[PDB]
Amino acid sequence: SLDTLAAKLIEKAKDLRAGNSTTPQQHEALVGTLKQVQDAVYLPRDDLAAMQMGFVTAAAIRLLLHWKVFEKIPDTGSIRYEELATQVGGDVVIITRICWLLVATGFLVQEGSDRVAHTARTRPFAGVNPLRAWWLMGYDEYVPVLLAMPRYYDTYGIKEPTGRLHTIKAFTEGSPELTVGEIMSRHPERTANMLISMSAMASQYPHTGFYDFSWVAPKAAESATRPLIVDIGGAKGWTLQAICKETPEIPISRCVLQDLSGVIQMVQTVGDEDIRSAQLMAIDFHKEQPVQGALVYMIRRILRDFGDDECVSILQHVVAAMAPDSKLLIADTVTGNPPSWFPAMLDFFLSTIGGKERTEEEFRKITARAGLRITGIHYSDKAEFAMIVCEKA
Amino acid sequence: SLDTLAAKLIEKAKDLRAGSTTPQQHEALVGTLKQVQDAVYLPRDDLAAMQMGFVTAAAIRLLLHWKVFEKIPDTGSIRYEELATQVGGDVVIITRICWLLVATGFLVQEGSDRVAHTARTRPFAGVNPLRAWWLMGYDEYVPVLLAMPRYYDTYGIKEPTGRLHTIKAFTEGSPELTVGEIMSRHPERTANMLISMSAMASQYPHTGFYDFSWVAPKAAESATRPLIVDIGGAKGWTLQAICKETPEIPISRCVLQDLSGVIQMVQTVGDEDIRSAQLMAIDFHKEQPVQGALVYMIRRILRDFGDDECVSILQHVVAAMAPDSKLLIADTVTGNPPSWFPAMLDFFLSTIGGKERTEEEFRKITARAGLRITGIHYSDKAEFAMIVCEKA
Ligand SMILES: C[S@@+](CC[C@H](N)C(=O)[O-])C[C@H]1O[C@@H](n2cnc3c(N)ncnc32)[C@H](O)[C@@H]1O
Ligand SMILES: C[S@@+](CC[C@H](N)C(=O)[O-])C[C@H]1O[C@@H](n2cnc3c(N)ncnc32)[C@H](O)[C@@H]1O
Repeated sequence: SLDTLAAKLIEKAKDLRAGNSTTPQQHEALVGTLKQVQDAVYLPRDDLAAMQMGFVTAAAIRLLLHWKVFEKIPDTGSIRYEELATQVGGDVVIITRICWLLVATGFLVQEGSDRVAHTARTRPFAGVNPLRAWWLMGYDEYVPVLLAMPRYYDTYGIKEPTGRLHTIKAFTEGSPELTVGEIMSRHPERTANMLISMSAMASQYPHTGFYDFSWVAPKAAESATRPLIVDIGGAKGWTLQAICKETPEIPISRCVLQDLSGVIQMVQTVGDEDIRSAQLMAIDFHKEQPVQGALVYMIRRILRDFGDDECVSILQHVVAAMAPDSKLLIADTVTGNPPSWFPAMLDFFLSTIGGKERTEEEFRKITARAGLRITGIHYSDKAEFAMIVCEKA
Repeated sequence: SLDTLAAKLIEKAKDLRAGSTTPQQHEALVGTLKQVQDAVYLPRDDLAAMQMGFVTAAAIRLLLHWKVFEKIPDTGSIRYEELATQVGGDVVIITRICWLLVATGFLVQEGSDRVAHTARTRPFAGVNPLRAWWLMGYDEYVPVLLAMPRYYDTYGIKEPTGRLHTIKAFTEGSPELTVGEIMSRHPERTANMLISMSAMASQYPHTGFYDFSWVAPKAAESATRPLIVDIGGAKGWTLQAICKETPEIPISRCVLQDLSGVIQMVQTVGDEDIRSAQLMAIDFHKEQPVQGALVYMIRRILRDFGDDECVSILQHVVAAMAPDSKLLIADTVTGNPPSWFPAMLDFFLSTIGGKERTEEEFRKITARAGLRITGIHYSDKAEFAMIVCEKA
């Protein structure tokens, strides 16, 4: 209500005078209560106007980034508009009008009528960092594709995009006959910025803590030879390291990391003690799975990137290598019907590259098509992220 | 302050509990909540809200384009499978797009397989001003916003003040045209534009702030003198509103002037009332062909152009005025820095060479035009005013 929102502002205001640090959960509770009050108070005209304002605040921020203006505003204190325009080489009038939009939305602050200053909301834009990179990637790489969607579906029909080719991203870029990865290989700077961002937001999903891997330990003791955990597309090998430190009875010596040759070379050179002690193979999981009869094959946050047929083909390669008692673990979102907002928004983005978040029923369909049977689903506490346990059917 | 904002919410909550609340009170409550948002949001909240806004916008645009909102009933619900069959599309992608709006509170899902409107999506289920206003921003401005960086790299970091080579014309690919001309050349974009001019009365009221009844007397001094010339009047909504408030002003004595393509469209879209006015194609950059009218009204025109172009537009009208003629500017008037809603539009308007102005900025322009301001009548519900002028 309006009253509980005021109560949380009073608590915040108090904790700030006392120098106590707000907690993350406290911050979300306050943002949540605000959104509930706005939902209750805003009329449709208010929602639509706020949506339009979001467009121009984003465009203002994009233009000031392009002009390198956030770098020139000091961390603290104020800079004169005239001084800012001189350092940019631009007309003070248009630079002032753009800042005025951000002043009226509380992104910037004016200290007189001629000086402007940062807030906590704009300091991330004043230098290189993962959040700025993520912001720019989503704006430059995603918003144009969002605008092209009606045109895209006019062209291909109102159909779920499921291929790796003729994606909406590639269609927007003008090369529908290339994959997104081939497009990005033609674009070093955009790929560089994407690494910084794609790496940061991976750490928002948990690797362990909601699924017990320790049942692998008995087999590690009955047999000296059987490979234990094969991580398919596991990147730097951090998942395997965590699993084996959570359960030291699982020798990382007997686990396998599979990725692309360029990523396996980085694991060997500047990788740490134990990941380097594990078998590292450069593979293409679209076409092959060399390790035969391992106890566990793991596919974490990968199937979301592909359509059903591509997932079934990936799964069928793994099933061909599985022994009768092998498990195939899929770590991914099992979205609800209907889905919560974060997975719903990820699913929307994924439609630009041919992927999707899948419901439980959709996961049963693709696993059944691969000759698998889901025996369990173990949920994390984070946005329906689960461990899906499968066996040969 | 957080503590002063809390006090605002507490007193507005008391007001609601005691019962109605006026438009000003709504606006003020929304305004306070936006102050709360500013005071409370951190970068990751700003990022999330940015992404959500673009994704929701895109999902709305697709469902509009596919005619989905029109097929969801005003009340009740409809199965995804019925929706899909009726639009001739794949049930899975349509479900996925609706699910996004279900998750963000725009649509509601019933059971496992049915979808329903909320008050947030009924505006998109048919033709109305609010929807037209939203479509104007999304179809006619958002792609242009994405062109601003390249545009300023093409022409320099300078305020865009010309009526040609606007960011909009730059994006449109028509360097030889004004924005008004670009709009006037496609029937659907023109029809949407006209309908949007009825929207956002809370910002751009058509009546309630200026009294026209002084005209009714003079209406008797002549059977043919034009009473109100509506310069760039779109489809005459403001003329119809004025002539309802003051029934002594006959609409037949008023002139609706706009671009050739716009005024022709008024012939098919307008009702018998406005079609009984004097419709007239003009180009107000070059001319005011009706000399000696009683009132020249310039409503939400100057906002669309830079200072020099405004002065030049005004000078053509001054030339046409009789000594007893009045020139009326109806438009937004904000402070500095601009308020929330005018600040949004000032940024939008830079793509077409215009801007939001203070009262002082308008006085400078009317002065350069050879006009004297005899009065400024502000609305008590919106930063909007009628500036009454005569020849100096
Ligand atoms: C979404 S990323 C990260 C997935 C990882 N399991 C995790 O927990 O984050 C998917 C990984 O798959 C790898 N990959 C992409 N294509 C591959 C292929 N054809 N064969 C093997 N690995 C591939 C990439 O190098 C990337 O590290
Ligand atoms: C912001 S709209 C205002 C419409 C209407 N006066 C109102 O306030 O609702 C600007 C109007 O000016 C018209 N316009 C633009 N350039 C024009 C020109 N050169 N000559 C005549 N009308 C023009 C547009 O077609 C549009 O109808």
